[PDB]
Amino acid sequence: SVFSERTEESSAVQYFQFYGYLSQQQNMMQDYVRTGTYQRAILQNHTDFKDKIVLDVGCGSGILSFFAAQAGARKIYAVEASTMAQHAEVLVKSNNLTDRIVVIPGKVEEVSLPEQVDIIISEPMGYMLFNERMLESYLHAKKYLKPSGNMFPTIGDVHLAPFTDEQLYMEQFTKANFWYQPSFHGVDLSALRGAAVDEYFRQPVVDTFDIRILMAKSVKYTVNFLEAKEGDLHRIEIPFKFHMLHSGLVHGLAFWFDVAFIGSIMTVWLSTAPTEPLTHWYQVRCLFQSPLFAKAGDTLSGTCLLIANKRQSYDISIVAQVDQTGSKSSNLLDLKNPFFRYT
Amino acid sequence: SVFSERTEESSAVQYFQFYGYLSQQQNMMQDYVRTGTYQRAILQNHTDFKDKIVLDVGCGSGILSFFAAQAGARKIYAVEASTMAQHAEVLVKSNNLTDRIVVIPGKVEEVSLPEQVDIIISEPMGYMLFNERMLESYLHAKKYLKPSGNMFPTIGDVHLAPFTDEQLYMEQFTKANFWYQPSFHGVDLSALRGAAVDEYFRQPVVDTFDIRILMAKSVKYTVNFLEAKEGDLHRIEIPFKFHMLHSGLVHGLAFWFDVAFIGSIMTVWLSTAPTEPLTHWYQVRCLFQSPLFAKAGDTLSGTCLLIANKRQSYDISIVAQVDQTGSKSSNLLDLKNPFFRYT
Amino acid sequence: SVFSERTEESSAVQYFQFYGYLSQQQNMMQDYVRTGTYQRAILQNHTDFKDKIVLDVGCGSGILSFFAAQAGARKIYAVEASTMAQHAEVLVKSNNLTDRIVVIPGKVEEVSLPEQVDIIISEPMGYMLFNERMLESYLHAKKYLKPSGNMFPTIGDVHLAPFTDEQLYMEQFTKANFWYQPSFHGVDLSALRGAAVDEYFRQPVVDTFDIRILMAKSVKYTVNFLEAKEGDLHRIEIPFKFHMLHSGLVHGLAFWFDVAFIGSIMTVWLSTAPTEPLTHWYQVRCLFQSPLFAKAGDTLSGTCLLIANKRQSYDISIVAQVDQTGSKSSNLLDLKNPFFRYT
Amino acid sequence: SVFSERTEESSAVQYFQFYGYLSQQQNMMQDYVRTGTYQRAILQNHTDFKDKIVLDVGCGSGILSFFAAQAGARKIYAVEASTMAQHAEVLVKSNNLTDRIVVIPGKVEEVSLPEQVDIIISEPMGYMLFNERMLESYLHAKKYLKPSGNMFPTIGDVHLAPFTDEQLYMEQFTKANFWYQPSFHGVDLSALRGAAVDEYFRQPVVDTFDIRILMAKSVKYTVNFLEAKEGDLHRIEIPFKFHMLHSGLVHGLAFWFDVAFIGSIMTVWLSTAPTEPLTHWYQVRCLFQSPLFAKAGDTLSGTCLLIANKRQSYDISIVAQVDQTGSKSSNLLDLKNPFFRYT
Ligand SMILES: CNCCN1CCC(c2ccc3[nH]c(-c4ccccc4OC)c(F)c3c2)CC1
Ligand SMILES: CNCCN1CCC(c2ccc3[nH]c(-c4ccccc4OC)c(F)c3c2)CC1
Ligand SMILES: CNCCN1CCC(c2ccc3[nH]c(-c4ccccc4OC)c(F)c3c2)CC1
Ligand SMILES: CNCCN1CCC(c2ccc3[nH]c(-c4ccccc4OC)c(F)c3c2)CC1
Ligand SMILES: Nc1ncnc2c1ncn2[C@@H]1O[C@H](C[C@@H](N)CC[C@H](N)C(=O)O)[C@@H](O)[C@H]1O
Ligand SMILES: Nc1ncnc2c1ncn2[C@@H]1O[C@H](C[C@@H](N)CC[C@H](N)C(=O)O)[C@@H](O)[C@H]1O
Ligand SMILES: Nc1ncnc2c1ncn2[C@@H]1O[C@H](C[C@@H](N)CC[C@H](N)C(=O)O)[C@@H](O)[C@H]1O
Ligand SMILES: Nc1ncnc2c1ncn2[C@@H]1O[C@H](C[C@@H](N)CC[C@H](N)C(=O)O)[C@@H](O)[C@H]1O
Repeated sequence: SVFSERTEESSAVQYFQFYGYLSQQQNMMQDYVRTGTYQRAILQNHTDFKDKIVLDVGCGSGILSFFAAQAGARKIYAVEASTMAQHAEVLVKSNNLTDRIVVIPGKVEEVSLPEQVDIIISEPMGYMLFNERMLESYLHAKKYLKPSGNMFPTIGDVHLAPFTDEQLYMEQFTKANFWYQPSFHGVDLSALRGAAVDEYFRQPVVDTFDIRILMAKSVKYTVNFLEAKEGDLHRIEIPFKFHMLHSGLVHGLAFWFDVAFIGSIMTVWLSTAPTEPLTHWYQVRCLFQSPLFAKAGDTLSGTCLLIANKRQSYDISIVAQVDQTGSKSSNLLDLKNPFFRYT
Repeated sequence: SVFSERTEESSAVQYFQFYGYLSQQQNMMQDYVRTGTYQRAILQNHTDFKDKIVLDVGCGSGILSFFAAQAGARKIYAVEASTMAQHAEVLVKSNNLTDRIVVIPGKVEEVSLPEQVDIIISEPMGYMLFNERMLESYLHAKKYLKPSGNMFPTIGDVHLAPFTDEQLYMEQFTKANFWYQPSFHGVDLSALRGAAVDEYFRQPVVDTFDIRILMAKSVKYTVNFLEAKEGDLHRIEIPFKFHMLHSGLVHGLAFWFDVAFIGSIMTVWLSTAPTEPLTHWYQVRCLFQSPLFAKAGDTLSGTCLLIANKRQSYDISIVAQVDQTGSKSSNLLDLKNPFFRYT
Repeated sequence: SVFSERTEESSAVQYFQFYGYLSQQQNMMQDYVRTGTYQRAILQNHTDFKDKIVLDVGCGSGILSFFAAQAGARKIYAVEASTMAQHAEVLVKSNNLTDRIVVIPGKVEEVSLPEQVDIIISEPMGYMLFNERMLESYLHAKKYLKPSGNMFPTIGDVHLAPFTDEQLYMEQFTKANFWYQPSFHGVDLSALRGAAVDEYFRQPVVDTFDIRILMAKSVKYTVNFLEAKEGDLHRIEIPFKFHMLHSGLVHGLAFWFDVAFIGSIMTVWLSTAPTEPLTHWYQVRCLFQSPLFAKAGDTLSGTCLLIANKRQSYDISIVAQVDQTGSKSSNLLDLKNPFFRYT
Repeated sequence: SVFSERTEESSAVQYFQFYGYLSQQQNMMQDYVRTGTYQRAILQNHTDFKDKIVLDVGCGSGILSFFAAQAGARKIYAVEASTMAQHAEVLVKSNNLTDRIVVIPGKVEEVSLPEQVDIIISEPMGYMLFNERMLESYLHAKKYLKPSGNMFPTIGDVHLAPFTDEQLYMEQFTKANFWYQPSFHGVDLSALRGAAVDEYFRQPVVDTFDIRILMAKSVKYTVNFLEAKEGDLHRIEIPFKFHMLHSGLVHGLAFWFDVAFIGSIMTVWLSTAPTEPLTHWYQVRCLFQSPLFAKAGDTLSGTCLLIANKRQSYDISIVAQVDQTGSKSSNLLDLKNPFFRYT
């Protein structure tokens, strides 16, 4: 299928195994900012659902389909590829909605829907928005979308901003320097030290932080889900030019994302920004092995390039330079393999 | 090969991917009880290594091979299936031991050794000793062992003992009762509560605990690595009959393990027992979904059956009864998916 | 002379220039622990001075000769090589002691005394006791000492103890990692990092610290000034074996020293130990480029070798290992270029 | 050579020993105003470098030669007399510029260049501009300059202005009054008080200050490096006539300096003025022996005479008088021995 061609088996097996756990579904459900904003977006745009045909891509427990039902949808196809599909079905019966919600087990790239739909709803966002590559399945699902059908969410904004955080940098750096020691139990590791630093700084750091650590206004990259094609997400190039508001060491870029549900009655935003209340997405920071020094008023420019891989994630390339000194930093980060720092 | 036949391709990819991270090797290296006891066991039995031919099964960073070198081995074949084999080679050069340590990339079931060896060393122990099924690879490797060659470690003891821990027990329900609510954003979740309970109880719990929770002297199950065959580990039946030292509710069995390096000069023990300083193996507890009441002097009898699966782990069956009352409990856990509870 | 033989005339120029400043004399005089203890040692041992002939080696302002005069000496030869000799003479006249204190300009190795003395007094101690190599001039002066004449101070103890101090280690490390950066104004410095780390870690660090950072009881090395010869100080080998009292990272050895004035009436001690009030000698710490890990109960053994150079200082060699793991550290330091960190 | 003849070899040893430390090169490199302005001056005047032959006098780490290389120079001879030359060579190789930057170990007065150059670059400025007498080596290098070749920097301005700083003046006596006590542990020290005072006053003070202590617009003395000869710097007479903008006690003269890189495209200024951000040159203050009352509108006139010595520095003679009042003072200062007072 489109899905298996882009996905290593051993990756897909881990992936849907993970979403097969009630405890992981619960973890998403309990993100109240997440779950309550989806519900508001759907219920306050009830005219977008009343008597409509809906597709829920990756329905998990079914929770968004129940919201579509609460908003008056006529029929909701809830597609789910993990064994969580069987639990969703149980909930549909115990909630007496068998006449309106139809669970369809399988990958949205591989199942058959009986008819085209008025609106697709999903929660396909990973870390940094793009992790997991589920946004492609969401876009793929537009093959079932009627002309001028809507998408909920409708657009996604990824934000990047340079940050300073010596304590985080040193913390990762101290980790790598285990492999600097010349006599670990009589053994000289130091020859692997470079490869260690590379491996640790490959990991994006997932947690939250104070906005005070940000040294410039964020740059925004927007994906419009109504318009984008799957292939748009195979290679994502995000150019940036920051105007430094503070002097200091730039330790890397911080990422977060917002999505907007652009309904007929109103637009509702769900934000994972550090100025907003914390969600289970936290935020993400990619460190530089070698931080850049900049002065307030310098411009920091470069590119963040995300290249999709068959492990349902991205290889991240970040090149940045302080234009005023030509100090340049190059980094590649493996998004599939984040360091979850949050405590 | 023997390995590819007992192991799903996708489990193996994830498995050797995991050991490909320097950070994971580092995690094992930094277990000081682990690493220092291996070094002591080897160096204090130097006559077992002096001018010998050695096989290191799953050498990882190479660390144990270097200990064999420090003890005077003539030649060490260090076999390693993950990409960590490349880093090990780097260390062997930078430590100027290319004349004595030979790294051989691949699974010990699939590579060729040039010659038979005097002694096999390995650290193949998972959670509960048996997890990961690397003990089978260690046993398999005996095809390269000279007659009367030795094995380091030489034997492994798994210990089981009943525990009482009301807090751990009730945690499971407090978690699952997330689903016991008639209107979570309007949805009645309650029909999934039993499944959520089942799901948590299927997970063995990894962490340590005060030995005061133990209710009877442990029972011991021993694997002699000089003698055992691979197939002995496909189905491990561990009968038990505990004589209750304390009165209370038994909530499950706790597991830990020791290995002994029985050398020519001395026997060295590595223990992960809760009476001993903590190691990165912690201990493991499997809950009964129905506790059992035993008074001091009663006997709690039953069987712990471990059935190897192709996910490199075991399905655990525990049946237990209080002989004096006849009340019974029986539980299934998946050792491939432990709950890591330690903080 | 013996002095110009062992000293670059260059070094000796700067050295006596330095002591030619009243402000530097003032700096030693104002060390109240230093100056008050000398005065106590001399005045409380007044029988060792009453009607005696005294030599003051390197009299500076003259201060110690005045103490000898206060204790009743008959005649004091006050030898001083810097231009400070002229100011000393001024003080002798204005204090009306021309009949008892006789200033003699010159190096003690190069002047002529009219007669042999009953007692030599001096304050010849540098950082780590030995810096400046003035202890050799003090020993050299014994050519003027009558049989069974005394020396004040009489003995010196150097103390060594291992310490942990991650903040100091990182401070120094962070300095050297400047030479780690790949694009400093567009220039890759990283080739020089090894050499930068070598340079920074050669610098002994002078300042004080809480004794909480010491990980074992100090080892003591004693020089008995009555007995030692000049040449004994050319190459000082200090073997050590620390029984670790705390687990953690050993970042280096800390050094301090005591001298004793063993008089006829009492023995007075001048200590620069970190348990004692601060002197202008502070304490000295030699850092390892990579700390050694150790456990309480381990022994840390090795050698501190001091080799005198013609810059009036020492090249310091420290080799240490953790006996239990064979973990080893070798370091070379440059006592003639200490980093004065105190503030 | 010219260098040896004007320099005591022990001063030279000490001098090039100092620049042999990576930490000292680092200290200049990290002065961002210094290093960034040199880089701007060179890169913004790239036509002055593109395909040119360049001489870097005293290249240190090589940093300026790399800027010349970034601006497109064809060939750069980087001359360096300290052992830093060896580290510069390492950087030239690791930055793959061996085809364009040629390191030449030795004094610029003593080496041979293969050819004449289009432009000399250097950072030869000491405290008060002239300290270290490296400006003469810079001028001496013009023997290798093609006709109408350029010099970067092209001119230097020394600025002098009178300051009032009652606290700084009084601090000299407060320090010297240490000596003014009749019984310091029994000794009358007071006879040395005048010598202490003289000693402190001979030291120019290095630190920065609030510009409000300045009493008059600075007077400027200019060296045009394109025109000046070495000999011009042996005796530098700087007359001054300050038009007092403020009434009060004048305690001395403050010094700072600017240099200009007059390129084909633009002129870039590096300033160490107290109105500008701090550099590692700070500013320099010389006290009068007695303060002079001046009214705003009065004129304070006299001469600052700098006489080069063989310690690579200057004896400074300052004579000043308030023209309207006849009131007069002076001082003699030794620039080799400045007092570093900043914190
Ligand atoms: C789509 N909505 C997700 C909402 N939310 C769920 C929980 C969190 C999360 C974070 C990292 C992850 N890696 C894989 C994965 C597991 C196996 C194989 C490949 C994988 O990703 C590349 C995941 F499922 C996964 C889920 C954060 C995001
Ligand atoms: C043999 N010596 C290891 C010593 N030590 C290493 C770190 C710890 C550990 C714990 C659980 C694990 N599951 C898998 C796994 C990963 C992928 C697929 C299946 C897996 O297990 C069934 C692991 F590697 C793994 C490693 C505890 C034991
Ligand atoms: C003998 N009593 C000393 C008392 N006390 C005085 C002040 C302190 C001190 C510290 C380091 C020093 N290096 C040189 C030096 C200066 C020039 C040339 C070589 C040098 O040392 C290797 C010094 F004078 C000197 C003095 C600490 C000790
Ligand atoms: C040429 N550009 C230098 C830029 N910058 C470097 C660091 C600072 C500085 C200040 C005083 C100094 N005296 C000697 C010296 C050392 C030995 C012998 C005689 C000496 O001075 C006359 C120095 F190196 C030296 C360097 C301030 C200036
Ligand atoms: N190609 C795919 N086909 C079907 N389901 C998928 C696919 N990719 C991911 N999923 C499911 O999408 C879900 C992602 C969750 N973030 C959302 C769950 C649910 N919509 C909620 O809002 O709680 C998981 O249940 C996945 O197993
Ligand atoms: N069948 C196998 N063939 C080769 N290596 C294996 C096999 N199974 C596991 N390994 C490796 O064995 C190692 C197991 C570790 N517990 C030991 C690492 C290392 N010997 C140490 O003591 O630090 C991992 O690096 C695995 O990739
Ligand atoms: N070989 C030498 N001959 C004469 N004086 C020396 C020699 N070496 C060092 N000195 C002087 O000894 C003094 C050392 C000071 N620590 C002591 C000064 C004085 N005794 C006091 O206690 O205040 C300085 O004045 C040195 O210049
Ligand atoms: N006559 C001389 N010949 C060669 N190098 C000299 C001479 N005089 C001084 N130097 C060097 O000039 C350098 C002075 C520094 N201000 C400049 C270093 C470097 N070009 C930079 O700008 O970072 C030191 O490295 C000195 O050793």
